[PDB]
Parts: sequence; C-alpha cells; structure tokens
Amino acid sequence: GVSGSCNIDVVCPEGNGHRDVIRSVAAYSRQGTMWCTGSLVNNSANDKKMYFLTANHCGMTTAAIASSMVVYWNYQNSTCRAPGSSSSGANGDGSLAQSQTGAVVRATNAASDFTLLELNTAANPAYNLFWAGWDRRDQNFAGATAIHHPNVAEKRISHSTVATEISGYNGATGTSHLHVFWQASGGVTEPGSSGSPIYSPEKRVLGQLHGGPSSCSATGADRSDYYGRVFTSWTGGGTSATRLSDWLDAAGTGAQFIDGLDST
Amino acid sequence: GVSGSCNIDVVCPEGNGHRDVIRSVAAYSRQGTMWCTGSLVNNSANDKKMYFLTANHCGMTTAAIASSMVVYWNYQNSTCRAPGSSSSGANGDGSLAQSQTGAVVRATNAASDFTLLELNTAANPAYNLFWAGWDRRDQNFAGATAIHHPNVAEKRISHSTVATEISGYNGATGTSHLHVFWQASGGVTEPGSSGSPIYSPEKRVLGQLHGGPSSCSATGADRSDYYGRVFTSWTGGGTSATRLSDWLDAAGTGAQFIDGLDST
Ligand SMILES: *C[C@@](*)(O)[C@H](CCCCN)NS(=O)(=O)c1ccc(C)cc1
Ligand SMILES: *C[C@@](*)(O)[C@H](CCCCN)NS(=O)(=O)c1ccc(C)cc1
Ligand SMILES: [Cl-]
Repeated sequence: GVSGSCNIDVVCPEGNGHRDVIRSVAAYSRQGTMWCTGSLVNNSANDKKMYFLTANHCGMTTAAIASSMVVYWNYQNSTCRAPGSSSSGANGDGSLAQSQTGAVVRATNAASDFTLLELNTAANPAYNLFWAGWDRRDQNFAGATAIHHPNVAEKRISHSTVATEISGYNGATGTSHLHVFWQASGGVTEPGSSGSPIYSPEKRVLGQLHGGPSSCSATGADRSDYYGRVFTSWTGGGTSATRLSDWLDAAGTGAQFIDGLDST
Repeated sequence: GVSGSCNIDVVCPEGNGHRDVIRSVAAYSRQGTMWCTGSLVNNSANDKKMYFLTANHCGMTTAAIASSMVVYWNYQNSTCRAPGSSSSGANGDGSLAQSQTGAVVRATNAASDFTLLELNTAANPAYNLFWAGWDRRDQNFAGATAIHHPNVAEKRISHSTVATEISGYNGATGTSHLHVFWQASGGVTEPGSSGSPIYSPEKRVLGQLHGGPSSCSATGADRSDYYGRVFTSWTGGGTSATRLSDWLDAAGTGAQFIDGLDST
C-alpha cells in the first residue's frame, strides 16, 4: 500500500522497543475494501480471546458488517525505507496472505469513538500474535507510541516524546481523548490509521486513534492527533454493549492496568 | 447557552432570507444532557413525517438512546446581539420550553456521518415547524448557509459566500463530504453544532455537519467545516437502514431535489 513518506516502517530501528506489541496490530477490510486499523488486546483472564479494538467511526458496528470483515496480520514492508524518502512514499512489499475472516461486535460507543470486536477465528500460532496490555488510569504520560496502518498500507510506527494532554476531540472541552503530539520530523497518522492503538511507555494501550490534524506536511500543533481513551471507554455508555469493562475484566479482578500476553 | 461571540443570532438581519428553514432546526439532549443539533426534512410525499437529520457521531443510533432524546424547538436569543461582542459571547435568553420527547432510528451510516431519526410525536402546529427541502445532486454550490446550535446554545446562522468543495472528511481523498469555507469574520460552527444542516442558496439541505477546524479564532483554510453529503447518504450503506432514499423518497418519485413544506 501507499502512505506518506515521513512515516516509519515498523522494521526500522525505531521499532526495536516494540517487537511484541507490533504483533498486536492489524489492518482490516470492510465489505471487501481495505478500511481501518485495529489491535488485539489482552484481558484480565489472560485467555487469548480475540478481542480487537478499533474505532467506532470505521463503522464495524453491526453483526452483519463484522461478519465479513477480513483482518490482515503481519502486513509491513520487509525493509526499513528511509523516512522522508521517495521509497517510503512508494507502494510497499507487504504481504496480505496471513488473514482471518469474521467477527462479532462486543461493544461500541461514539463518545470515545471505540469499538471492541471479538474475532471469530482463534489465533493461528503460526501468525505469532501478541495481545497487548492496557492501562485505564486517569492520567497523562510523558510520551507514547502509535503502531498503525496509515491509508491501510504497510504497518508504521510513530513516536511522541512529549507529554500527552487530556481533552475532548479536536481540543474541545472534555476528557474523552488523549491528545498526542508528534515529533517535528517524525511519523504521524493518516486516514486508515483510525482504530490503531496508542501505547504508554510501558507498552499498554491507552486509547485508539480517532483523528486529528496531523499529516506529513503538518507543522506546529497541527502535527498531533486525538485518541479515544481507554479510561473513558472503560465505563463508556454505562452498559455492556457500550463499554470495555465487561470484556477486558470479565471476572472483576479490579485491575487498573495489565501487561500483554504472547502467543508463545 | 454560551457559544463563541463571532456567531450570529438567527434573529439578526443575516437571517432575513431564511425565516422558513430557521424553523427546521432544533437542539436536542441525549440521556438528559444538551448534546447536538438536527433538523426536519421534507420528503417527496409532503406529508409532515417527523424526519429529523443529525450526525452519527452524536450517538443517537440505538432505540434506548433515541427513545429518551428531547428535542427543543425555537431556542434562540430574542434580540440580535452584535456579532463579535461580549454580549454575543454571553449566555443568551432563549427558551427551552417548547420540546418533544422520543424518536426511532430510521437509518444511520458512519461514512457520511449521518443519522435519520423519525420523532415519535407529530408536529404540534403551535411550534410553527418547517420541513426543509433537500438536493441530492452531485455538485458544488457558489455559497451555502448553516443554521445550527453551537455548543447546543441558542440558534445561530453562518454564511459562506465562496464555492463549496467535495472531499473526504478533513480534506482526505473522497467524495463523502462538502467542505464549506466561512467568511473571515463571519459565523462558524462549534462542538454541538454537529448534525446541523447546510443549505444550498435555494434553501435545500445538502448535508449535515460532521466537524472541521473552524472556531471564532480560526483563519484561512482552517475557518471551514465538513458536512456529510445528502448525495452520499442517499445511497449510503446500500440498505434501507443505512441510507436516506427509502425515507425521503418512499414514494419513488425519482426526485433529485425538493422544496420545503410549511406547517401552514
Ligand atoms: C477513520 C480514521 O482512519 C481517521 C484517521 C485520521 C488521522 C489523521 N491524522 N479519522 S478521521 O477523523 O479522518 C474520520 C472520522 C470519521 C469518518 C466517518 C471518517 C474519517
Ligand atoms: C459532534 C459535533 O458537534 C462536532 C462539531 C465540531 C465543529 C467544529 N467547527 N464534531 S466533532 O468533529 O468535534 C466530533 C466528532 C466525533 C465525536 C465523537 C465528537 C466530536
Ligand atoms: Cl468522527
């Protein structure tokens, strides 16, 4: 696929601290068309359920639509294309051969733009998946990392090395979103990156991409994005079909954050 | 309510050409909290069905939520507060006494951020409603007018006197949205304005507000917004529950555009 050249292929050295959670992230199609990003999340039972977090605006919100989604694992460029180069802006060499079809919708809610699916097919050990941890505490972090499929193309990584902020979407009054500021010449996110995770420094999901002003040409405060918060989605719309808590902590352990789980 | 001072109270002379479609627009609450804008739309049978167009991201997509929504008609400042003045930025004197409760969802679709509700209660003649026309043709216009409740506060009007453009949301590749550019010191839209109509110069709904960079301090290309298009929503997700056509032209007249219908 094709995305902005300033983005950073996950196989680049910039991915060296994220070789586990890289394997959580997937691209998917909707009604056959490459559409959005999501990622696999662990739950407090550490049971490998195929919980797959994405964005509500991607429209994976009915049983009918979820039934025919196709999830593509391990779609990334085989080599590190220099960020900012014509190569990085070119069609990559990723494979779309490792896939699975079908899901059900466990919860969805507009306010924090989240959808939690559960994929129908158990993880194929051969795909070498990872279920990422999460952190639902009400706080900002000193930096964060995005792993995403911009334009639903090969997987990329984008780092933030400044504090997050809490606000409503697009800077409005509110607390539903984490505002993440990209590096002046670093990776960003693009349409199709929606639903991709943002990870704390401890590699725990804090939210999933809603949208924002960033692009490779964006400067200043425009080089940033908003993530619907796990903190907010945890309680969501106050019902099991509109929140994360029933799914990610079904046994009521009281966990405020958990670590990931490998397929190994 | 309180909204940005650059906005223009509908009773101002700027509303002199829109005294009909002003009466289409309402503010509404969601689980009791003032939340978003929507508006009444005519259909090809001219029958006063309470079709009420709003934005999908406002989250009025389930029977439970739609059943408890409250719609507030004729909420506007009684006098024209000078745009840009401290008065315009102050709490207004609108009334929230003319209301009705409850709706059902007729159609919704994420890609053009639309929801078509049908309100449960037939129009009270005393509220003096108007059902606006619509135009589903695939084209730009030379200007456009927004009527909306920014911050879900008193009703405002914003005029665009330059051409619209067609794009995806936030300027992405696509054709799902109408991009409307506000006047350098004119009215804009704000969170809470979502779901409000944009009208052609002929006063026909062309779409409903999704979002965008505008605010009273925005300049240039940022002083603009994106509306999910009626053109796009007409066919929507390809089923009656995901598109406008079955509802706004149930009669199968083949109309490409219709005019409005007054309570009289
Ligand atoms: C849906 C997502 O892929 C995008 C991500 C944009 C990231 C830009 N830096 N979100 S969005 O805001 O463009 C969007 C929101 C709603 C709809 C219906 C489409 C696109
Ligand atoms: C929901 C709407 O009230 C706003 C309108 C913003 C207008 C700015 N000029 N849309 S939004 O983009 O701020 C938005 C989109 C999705 C969600 C969940 C919240 C807000
Ligand atoms: Cl949105």
